Amino acid sequence: GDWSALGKLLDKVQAYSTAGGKVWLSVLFIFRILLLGTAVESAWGDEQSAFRCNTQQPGCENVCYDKSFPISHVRFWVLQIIFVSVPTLLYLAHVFYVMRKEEKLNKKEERGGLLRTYIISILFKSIFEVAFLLIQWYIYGFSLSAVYTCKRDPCPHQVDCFLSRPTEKTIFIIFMLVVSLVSLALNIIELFYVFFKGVKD
Amino acid sequence: GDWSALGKLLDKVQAYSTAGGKVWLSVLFIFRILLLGTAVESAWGDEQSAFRCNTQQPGCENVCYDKSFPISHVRFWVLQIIFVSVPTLLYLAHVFYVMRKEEKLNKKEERGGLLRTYIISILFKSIFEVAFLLIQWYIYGFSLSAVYTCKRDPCPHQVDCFLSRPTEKTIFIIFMLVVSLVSLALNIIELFYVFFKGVKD
Amino acid sequence: GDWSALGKLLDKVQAYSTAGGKVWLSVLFIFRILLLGTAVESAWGDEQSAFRCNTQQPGCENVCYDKSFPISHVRFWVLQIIFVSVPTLLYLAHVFYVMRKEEKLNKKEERGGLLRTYIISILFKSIFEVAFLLIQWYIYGFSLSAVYTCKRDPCPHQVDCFLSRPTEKTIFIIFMLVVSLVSLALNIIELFYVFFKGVKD
Amino acid sequence: GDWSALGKLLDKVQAYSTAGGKVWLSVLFIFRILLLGTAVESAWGDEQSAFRCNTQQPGCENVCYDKSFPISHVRFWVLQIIFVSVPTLLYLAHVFYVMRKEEKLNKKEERGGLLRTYIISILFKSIFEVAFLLIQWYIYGFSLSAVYTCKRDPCPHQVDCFLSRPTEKTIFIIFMLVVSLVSLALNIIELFYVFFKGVKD
Amino acid sequence: GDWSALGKLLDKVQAYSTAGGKVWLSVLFIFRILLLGTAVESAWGDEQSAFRCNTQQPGCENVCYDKSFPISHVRFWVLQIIFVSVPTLLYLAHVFYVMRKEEKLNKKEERGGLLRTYIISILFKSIFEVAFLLIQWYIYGFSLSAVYTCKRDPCPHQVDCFLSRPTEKTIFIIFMLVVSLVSLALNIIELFYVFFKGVKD
Amino acid sequence: GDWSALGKLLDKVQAYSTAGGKVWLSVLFIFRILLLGTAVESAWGDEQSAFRCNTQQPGCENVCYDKSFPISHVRFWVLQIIFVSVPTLLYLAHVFYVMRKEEKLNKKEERGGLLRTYIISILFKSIFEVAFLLIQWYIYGFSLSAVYTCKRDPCPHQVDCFLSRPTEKTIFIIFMLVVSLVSLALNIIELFYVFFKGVKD
Ligand SMILES: CC(C)CCC[C@@H](C)[C@H]1CC[C@H]2[C@@H]3CC=C4C[C@@H](OC(=O)CCC(=O)O)CC[C@]4(C)[C@H]3CC[C@]12C
Ligand SMILES: CC(C)CCC[C@@H](C)[C@H]1CC[C@H]2[C@@H]3CC=C4C[C@@H](OC(=O)CCC(=O)O)CC[C@]4(C)[C@H]3CC[C@]12C
Ligand SMILES: CC(C)CCC[C@@H](C)[C@H]1CC[C@H]2[C@@H]3CC=C4C[C@@H](OC(=O)CCC(=O)O)CC[C@]4(C)[C@H]3CC[C@]12C
Ligand SMILES: CC(C)CCC[C@@H](C)[C@H]1CC[C@H]2[C@@H]3CC=C4C[C@@H](OC(=O)CCC(=O)O)CC[C@]4(C)[C@H]3CC[C@]12C
Ligand SMILES: CC(C)CCC[C@@H](C)[C@H]1CC[C@H]2[C@@H]3CC=C4C[C@@H](OC(=O)CCC(=O)O)CC[C@]4(C)[C@H]3CC[C@]12C
Ligand SMILES: CCCCCCCCCCCCCC
Ligand SMILES: CCCCCCCCCCCCCC
Ligand SMILES: CCCCCCCCCCCCCC
Ligand SMILES: CCCCCCCCCCCCCC
Ligand SMILES: CCCCCCCCCCCCCC
Ligand SMILES: CCCCCCCCCCCCCC
Repeated sequence: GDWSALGKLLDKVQAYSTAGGKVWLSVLFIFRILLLGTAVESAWGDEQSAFRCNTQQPGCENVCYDKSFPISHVRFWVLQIIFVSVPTLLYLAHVFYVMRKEEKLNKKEERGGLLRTYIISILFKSIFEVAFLLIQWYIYGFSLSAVYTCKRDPCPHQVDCFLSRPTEKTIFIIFMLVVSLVSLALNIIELFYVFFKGVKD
Repeated sequence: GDWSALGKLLDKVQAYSTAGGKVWLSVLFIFRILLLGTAVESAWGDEQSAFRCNTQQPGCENVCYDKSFPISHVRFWVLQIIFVSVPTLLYLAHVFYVMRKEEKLNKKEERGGLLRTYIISILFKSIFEVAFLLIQWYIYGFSLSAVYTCKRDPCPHQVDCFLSRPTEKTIFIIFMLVVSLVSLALNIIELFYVFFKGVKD
Repeated sequence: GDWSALGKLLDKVQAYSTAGGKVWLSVLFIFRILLLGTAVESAWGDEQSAFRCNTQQPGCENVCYDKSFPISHVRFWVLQIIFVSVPTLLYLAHVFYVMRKEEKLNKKEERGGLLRTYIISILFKSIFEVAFLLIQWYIYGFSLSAVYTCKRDPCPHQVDCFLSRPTEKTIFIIFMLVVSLVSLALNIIELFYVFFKGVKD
Repeated sequence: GDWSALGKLLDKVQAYSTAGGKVWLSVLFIFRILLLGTAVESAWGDEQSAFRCNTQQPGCENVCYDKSFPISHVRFWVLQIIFVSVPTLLYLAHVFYVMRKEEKLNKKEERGGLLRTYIISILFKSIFEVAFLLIQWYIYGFSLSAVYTCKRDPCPHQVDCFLSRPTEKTIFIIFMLVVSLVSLALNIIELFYVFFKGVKD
Repeated sequence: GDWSALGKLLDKVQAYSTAGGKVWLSVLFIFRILLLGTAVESAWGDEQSAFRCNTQQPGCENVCYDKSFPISHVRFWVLQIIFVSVPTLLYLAHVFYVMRKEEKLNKKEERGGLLRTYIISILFKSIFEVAFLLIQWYIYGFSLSAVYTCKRDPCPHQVDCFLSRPTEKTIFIIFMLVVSLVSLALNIIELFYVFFKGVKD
Repeated sequence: GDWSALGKLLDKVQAYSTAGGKVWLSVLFIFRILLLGTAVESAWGDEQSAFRCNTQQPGCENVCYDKSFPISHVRFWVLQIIFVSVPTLLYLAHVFYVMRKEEKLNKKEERGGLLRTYIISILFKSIFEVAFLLIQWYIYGFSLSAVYTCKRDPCPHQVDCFLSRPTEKTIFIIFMLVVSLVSLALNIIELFYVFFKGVKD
């Protein structure tokens, strides 16, 4: 039995968090990863192979697909989740090393230090979430249409192209938007709780 | 040997459940996941590649497939199982944190609190199951036909399209319906048992 | 070292079984799963992609393949093995919970109960095996021919279609039949042994 | 530290084996599995997709491929290795249960039994190896030619077909033959050793 | 519980490193591997299958693709990360063996040795990073264009070819460049810290 | 904590090896396996599917590809590494069994034996490496050209065929050659060290 120090680490990491935030946020993270890995990823498999355009011009399909989709939704979401997750990993590593140093100090010699970093990490999580949402809104919006109009060389004049599985992708896009909004709300709630408990001194 | 606290956690989680519900429900969950992962998923692999329509119009197959299948059955079932499973995970996390707090209290100082949450979780499981069943009934029904009639642009007039493996998919749809009904019945039985043991005080 | 309770569980599960049945049945289960997972599954990979028919009618291949194979052999066998395996898992869970309850009783306070369930589980294993064998015999038989005659709309008149790897699939079908028969015989032997030891009182 | 009983089990399993047989046979088994899993399996991937025949007759390629290859070499070898391996697993299970029973006896109450089964297992290993070698020799031989002549309906007269990667497959076939011969020789040596140590009493 | 010597090893490995370098560099390594494995690798899947050229000359596409891409970006990055990682593994092995030898010495008999190797390893990490960046700049630059002009035999005169997913690949190239620059900066900072603490004696 | 006997085994295995050989050779093995598994294997995926020839003769591509590549480079390298690795596994097994026997002897009864086998194993490692290098030099050389000339039936006269990714494969071939040479040099150094320490007695 060697799982005790893990309990101590967990307790020290979540010193300033609310009772409900732990459960809700962790389960949301698990839900996010499972949804992205099982169902979402497979629906984008034939994103380019099933993409078709009405033309005989060689090379037009390539450029029209590139123009329609500068970056895939799934890879964008992977980047988003990695960026939202990195700060917590940094905080965990910092806490681990601090605990080791404190053990050294208090063995050989028989607020603000960690609160500030925690606040910064939460702020950066929220900032990254908002930035990714804004970028997605600017680039794509939150829906996909069946027919796309392409006006890029070497295609002559304008051509019509047809997407793959637009409705299913729209449904999943809405799901991901809802998940992101919930996560942002929870993080904002945590920030307000910490600041409102700090005011009373 | 460090598996004792796991036994305590398991005992405290299942305080209010019946003797048979544990076994039947857990085995049903295992059966559900195995069936979805091994046999069901592979049968839908060529759902769009083997989909064909009788026409020379470019883009008609894409739109007709999109209209026929707004969302795949397998991904719908994955969403259903995740939604049905989340509440139990939330309850487990809550119980774990409560047990840690109680250990702190009863070490340093040498009904209704948890019953309500358990009842709420069971109710939400049943609610999600019923909602998913109703949505599936409204959208698809519980069978698939070999020939589909498509009347969507840019297809001219109406066209005929042909599905892949309709009979096998019908069989698996019936299987999944039966499994869902059994799960709903077991949850309702658990609710009735708890309420009937609460009446006698 | 924390593997003792596992030994106790194993001993209590196999109280009423014969000496040889354990080894033979467990090794048969391992053989079944390995054979199904390694060699059998790969041979059915191109079951529909390599299926061909002599015709120019669009949609005829889809319907003819659907008629020829209402359900794939591999998925049928997966269903069979899952159904044959579930009762033992149920019995194991029941025994585990009973043992925990008995430990509680005999710690705090310092035939027929389990025999009946064991008999029922063995009976249901045999029943499922026989039912699956009968269904397979009725639907397919125990061989596959190279040429198939199709008389389904929209195909005009009758058409000829050609299967993929008929001889190899026939060989594997015979193998699976032999395995199923051996398993059924072993289960029947166990039933006879228990009933013949119960007669002498 | 709970690895002691494993050492006892290993010692009791290999009571009657020679000093060198252990190492050589175990390393040969590891070599066999690695070779089959890493290099051999990938070389047969496009066995049917790259198979081609000179004809316009629909369905001729299917039947000609089926006639040329009643069963794939890789799946045949998988069956061979499973059959050669099962007896040792049976013997291990028997020894495990016997050891548990003996522990019970010698705790509560503070040659020929196992030798015969070991001899039978070794004999069956050798028998299966020889049978598989004979079957392979009768069906295929130990080489593959680039051009195959097909005289099966519905192909008219005779047609020429061309295999994929014949030389590489020939090389691997020779490798597998050598491995099988070495294994058979080692098993025969073990049999002779046991019988020659039994003669002196 | 047998995780203590691992703690000692970790402490002795990071004797001369700064407090922040540990966390930042380790998290950067994890980020690098995750990004390369999840999102980046899949975007290059159809790098050659979707590559197209405007010509009827057989063999022109092969040679034009070979000329355009002497080596794939993903495999280049895999080589880069392996080369950047090997020195730390060498240092860890050296430290492990030195610790074992010191344990022998100090049990049986009841700066510069390791600092130099650490400095050399850090220097080589930075050197490899810079070399790979320079090679990539010389060969490809840091962007990809949609249209490529090919003037290689047997293609007649010059031909136009079209890439797959140029914009997404450009985005990921920029990401990887930023990551490499950050890693180089951190290593240089570590070198300066060690040399500036060595000056004061 | 049960990792002590592993330390003893490691110490006894490396009794006669030099201080640096351990680290360098082990890291080289890890580098070899990682390089072969991650980057090299994927570059040969479309070795036959992207192989093309200028002709209308059916069957010519098959025979020309077979003649050009009697065996794939990746599978050749897998065979090489397995052959180079087997002797060390044999030596480890022998040492393990010898240690068990010595424990028996020295518990119940409260150079040349192993040196010779170690020398033989090292010699065989070097021999296999040299043999594989010579075979590769004789068959292929150490580069690949873009255009191949084929003069095999049923192709008429001579035909031109075009390879896939020749430059990248050439680069990786050079890398593997360098790795093999380094490994051979290290093994020769170990042999010279042991023989030069044996001369002084
Ligand atoms: C082993 C390596 C290569 C990958 C797996 C390690 C990390 C990437 C994992 C381990 C624990 C995970 C965390 C577990 C749960 C949370 C929930 C959530 O964070 C919080 O709940 C913070 C507030 C709180 O916990 O009280 C956001 C994701 C996060 C940080 C996870 C992010 C990813 C983490 C750091
Ligand atoms: C490790 C993480 C990333 C994924 C795996 C963890 C959970 C998703 C698993 C662990 C235990 C599972 C549960 C085990 C068994 C049950 C049976 C069933 O629930 C009940 O039986 C509730 C009533 C009772 O147990 O008495 C419904 C599924 C559920 C909750 C499972 C849902 C999924 C759970 C929570
Ligand atoms: C971890 C979960 C998600 C999947 C793996 C757990 C079960 C599906 C496994 C564990 C042990 C297995 C059993 C091990 C061996 C047997 C042999 C055989 O049953 C018997 O031999 C019963 C009679 C006897 O054992 O004496 C039939 C399969 C069965 C029950 C297996 C069925 C599948 C079981 C229950
Ligand atoms: C099990 C084998 C087959 C593969 C996995 C083992 C190694 C390849 C791993 C184990 C730990 C890893 C290291 C963990 C973290 C670091 C962070 C970073 O190095 C440092 O931070 C050095 C400075 C410091 O740690 O203070 C660069 C990658 C590196 C060395 C990693 C490189 C890859 C390592 C050596
Ligand atoms: C678990 C099984 C199925 C596969 C994995 C086990 C073996 C194939 C591994 C375990 C340790 C490995 C060895 C670890 C390191 C070395 C380095 C190198 O050998 C030496 O360094 C010998 C000289 C020395 O170590 O001092 C060549 C590869 C070799 C023997 C490896 C070959 C493959 C080995 C034997
Ligand atoms: C008993 C719990 C079962 C969990 C099922 C997990 C399925 C595997 C999904 C792996 C891909 C998603 C994570 C990247
Ligand atoms: C001994 C028990 C064997 C269990 C077989 C499991 C097969 C692997 C299936 C993995 C996919 C389904 C879960 C997502
Ligand atoms: C040392 C034993 C090796 C076992 C080989 C297992 C091969 C992996 C097969 C996985 C698929 C079959 C189970 C679903
Ligand atoms: C350190 C040892 C590495 C072992 C490499 C194993 C490669 C994985 C091969 C898995 C397929 C073959 C077994 C079925
Ligand atoms: C709970 C943490 C989940 C981690 C997700 C990892 C996904 C698997 C990615 C594997 C490929 C990248 C490493 C090579
Ligand atoms: C933390 C270390 C990560 C190691 C990455 C390994 C990637 C998986 C590669 C597996 C194929 C190569 C071995 C056969």
